[PDB]
Amino acid sequence: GAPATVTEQGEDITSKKDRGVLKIVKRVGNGEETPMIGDKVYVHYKGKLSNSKKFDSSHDRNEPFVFSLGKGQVIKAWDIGVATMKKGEIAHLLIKPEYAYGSAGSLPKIPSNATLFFEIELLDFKGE
Ligand SMILES: COc1ccc(CC[C@@H](OC(=O)[C@@H]2CCCCN2C(=O)[C@H](c2cc(OC)c(OC)c(OC)c2)C2CCCCC2)c2cccc(OCC(=O)O)c2)cc1OC
Repeated sequence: GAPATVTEQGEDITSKKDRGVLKIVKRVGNGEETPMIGDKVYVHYKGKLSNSKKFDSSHDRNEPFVFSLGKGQVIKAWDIGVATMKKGEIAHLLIKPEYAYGSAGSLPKIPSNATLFFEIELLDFKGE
């Protein structure tokens, strides 16, 4: 399924090349620009724990999910991965614990050493 496709064909977008964040572009976006650190980003997404025990559709549609890029408002994998997206792009991200909640997790929602998967659509981004 989608996570296995990212394992096998995904691009490693980590600085260390440790496969901690793997990406596939599922729908190509518009133009060439991608957001800079400090830009406000607007996304729709859905995500899950790799063991399929929790799923998040809070912003699948409904209200956009909004955060300032590269400011630690989200897990490290998102500041890395959303930054690589074009407006209108849809991407899949597969994320190891070191780029999400680590050995600590975020109990009881996120267990220790959880792998996460997301489908993310970048709607827009704007300068601070
Ligand atoms: C810099 O480090 C961190 C920053 C922020 C957090 C909190 C969780 C942080 O969650 C995340 O960064 C990732 C990626 C963005 C979407 C949410 N997300 C999650 O893991 C999801 C998540 C996690 C949550 O809490 C852990 C949520 O809050 C209850 C949550 O609410 C919608 C969603 C997971 C849910 C289970 C299935 C797997 C996904 C968060 C949650 C909700 C909104 C956020 O920013 C926008 C806003 O405030 O409107 C940020 C943890 C951080 O470190 C572990």
